[PDB]
Amino acid sequence: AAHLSYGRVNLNVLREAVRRELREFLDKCAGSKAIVWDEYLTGPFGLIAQYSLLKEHEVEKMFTLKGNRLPAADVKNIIFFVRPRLELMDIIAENVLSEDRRGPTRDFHILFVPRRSLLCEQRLKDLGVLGSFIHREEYSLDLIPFDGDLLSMESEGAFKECYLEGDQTSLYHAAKGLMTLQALYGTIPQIFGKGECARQVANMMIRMKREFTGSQNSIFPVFDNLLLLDRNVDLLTPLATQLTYEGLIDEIYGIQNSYVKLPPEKFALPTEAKKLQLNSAEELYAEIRDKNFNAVGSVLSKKAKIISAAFEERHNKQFVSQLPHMQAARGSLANHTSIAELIKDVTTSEDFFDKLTVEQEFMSGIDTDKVNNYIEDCIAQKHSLIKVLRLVCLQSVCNSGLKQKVLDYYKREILQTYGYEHILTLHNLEKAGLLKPQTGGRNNYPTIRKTLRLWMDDVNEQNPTDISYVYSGYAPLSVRLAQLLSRPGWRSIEEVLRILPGPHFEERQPLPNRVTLIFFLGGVTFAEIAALRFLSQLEDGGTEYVIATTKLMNGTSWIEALMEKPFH
Ligand SMILES: [Cl-]
Repeated sequence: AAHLSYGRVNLNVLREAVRRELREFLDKCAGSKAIVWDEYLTGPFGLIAQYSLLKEHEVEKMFTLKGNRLPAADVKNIIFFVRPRLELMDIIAENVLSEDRRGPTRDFHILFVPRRSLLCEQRLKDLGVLGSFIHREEYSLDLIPFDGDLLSMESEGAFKECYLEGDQTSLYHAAKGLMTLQALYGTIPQIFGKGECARQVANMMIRMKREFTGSQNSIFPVFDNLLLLDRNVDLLTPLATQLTYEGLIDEIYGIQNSYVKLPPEKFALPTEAKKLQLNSAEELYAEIRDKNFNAVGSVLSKKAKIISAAFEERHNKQFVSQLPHMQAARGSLANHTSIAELIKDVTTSEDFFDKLTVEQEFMSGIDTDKVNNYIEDCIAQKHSLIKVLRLVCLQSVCNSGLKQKVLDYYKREILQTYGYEHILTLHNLEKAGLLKPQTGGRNNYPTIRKTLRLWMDDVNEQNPTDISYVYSGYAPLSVRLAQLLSRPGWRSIEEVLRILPGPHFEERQPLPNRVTLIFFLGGVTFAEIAALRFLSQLEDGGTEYVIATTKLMNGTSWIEALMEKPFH
């Protein structure tokens, strides 16, 4: 996939490597196979291999781990592709013991993704079934390539686990994934971090490299720097409504493993959602994904002319060959013209204007300490709980928590309107720093905002000059910190760093335009990603970013992962 290779970083090396380990493991379970999938893995895996590849290695069937009895199927092998979690082990046992004895015996194998755990195998041994697996194995799929500059773990629970449950299991896998990167792309000489989770990943990287027993890595470093950042250092950014094209698509429809599902009417029973893939392989999408949504119209018009001219030339040799490209480019323009229309419908409603006014009030310091009328109206009209929670948390973070009278008012109305089950929800938002009572000390956020210029009025959305174009005024704190690390360095902002959570550090790993790998521990938004691509294309900025994350998220999916499964 050509799009996985952007400038100096060729992420096919990683993808081709995991695609090879997969083949090799499938060959090891020789004879026909059915894979039983932990549901959560199916989507992410799609980015590594499709069914076409698995068929090549005699995978004749695929089921979802449901439990009870496995469907019959004349295969020699059954292979569980499961995450190392205990709940699932119990379900796996049901399957092994629910074996129909009125058929031929099917051999059982298990593939832990990304790797086994001690606790799990104890569950299987205690349940009896441990001894029934021929091959127990692991498939070290940690960082998944989503695009040429983008990798994700797609580990949804990671934020909740680290910040609420005292569980740093995801950080270990992150460190592991960084080792895999280093083995293919060279050791990363310089490590910088800000955050508690970032300190831990650093420590683990350094220890693991200490503990390495292979032949010597003789690869010239692709990445000059690693920057590890705790999501909880910037809790504001995900709460805000993203205003880039890709961000809006994600906010409204959601993008899952690089695909989106859209109302099908404008495109070409029941009629299934129009399913589209969204990454940089589609030229037009590369040109618009990162733009403020108000800039997209103009690119669309320009594309129309470029297409007409291509046909006008073909009207008056090489054009037989470009024609399959030309047709596809019209189709692409037609697809994104329709999406833009779907999005413009959302973004020109009165409710959207009002929400955005409030968000921008909070982000720029206005009335962050009083009960907000619009939020009250949304509650009274029983708008989506998540939208309400996003706003009350946005308020709380811009204010460093709320006074008692105001926090209590919001909790009582939320509980009364959406139900008392949401007392778990509010407890979690407080433990996570999102919606809390203030201390009655000074609110530090204004100092940070001013000093790092996080809010600016009347920003240019058509030809941006600053990272704030992605939220039409708010410069993501996270990206701003990346920017200032690169120039003029974090010593010039020591006072601000000290009033942000956890330590800031640097470490050096010894070796026999800079590229910086930036790793968001606890999630990253598409808007933040757009802003980092903006930094990478400034001629002056002297740093290009490759973005890594535990999870691609938005404020809606972020807060949902802090709610108790299942929903109402
Ligand atoms: Cl929206």
